[PDB]
Amino acid sequence: RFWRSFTYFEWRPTPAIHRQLQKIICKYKETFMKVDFDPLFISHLGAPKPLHVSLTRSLLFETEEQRHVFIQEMRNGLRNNEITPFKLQICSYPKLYISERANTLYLGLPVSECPNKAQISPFKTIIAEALQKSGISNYQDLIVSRQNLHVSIAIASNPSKATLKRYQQLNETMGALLLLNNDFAYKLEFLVNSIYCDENRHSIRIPFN
Repeated sequence: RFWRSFTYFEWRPTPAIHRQLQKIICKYKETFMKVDFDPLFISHLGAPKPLHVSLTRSLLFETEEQRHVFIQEMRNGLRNNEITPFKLQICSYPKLYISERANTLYLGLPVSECPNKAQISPFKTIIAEALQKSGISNYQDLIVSRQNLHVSIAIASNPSKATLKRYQQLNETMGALLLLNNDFAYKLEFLVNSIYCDENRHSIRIPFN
């Protein structure tokens, strides 16, 4: 019906990292079980698939012109804030995140707040400003909070209304157990050279500098 977008960083994990993400997923599910998860970085034919960090929810633009202004203002905001490439640090301990339409659960890795703070802080006002300029003035609910930034690495197969209802309480229970049970000793990070704004047709890559 409309002209949608959403904004993200992309990660193309190497086979070395695939192996680590697979271990994380297996050990989480071991700890959980005493629901199944499919990896998001492997396709159904067994090929690599990119991961991402979502910086916004879905952005509904009623006109193609408004979405265009958004994308221009993203680029302008990046140029004026002098954004250059940086590495983004990713936590090795996962938790559950609810999908945007709330019927799916993902196993995700937090984008850790403290070591990325200086790198990530500018994007909030850059996005907020591009959103307001393009007609979305109620932007607060659309920009992902720093504490919710994450990379989904698996999708829960076949959840349950009850399990979906109580995912946050499951997170409390599992978070405690993961610290007692599991020892995820991986140094996860990736280079961010650009930011993407999706469109149905194709994803617009906006280079930094």
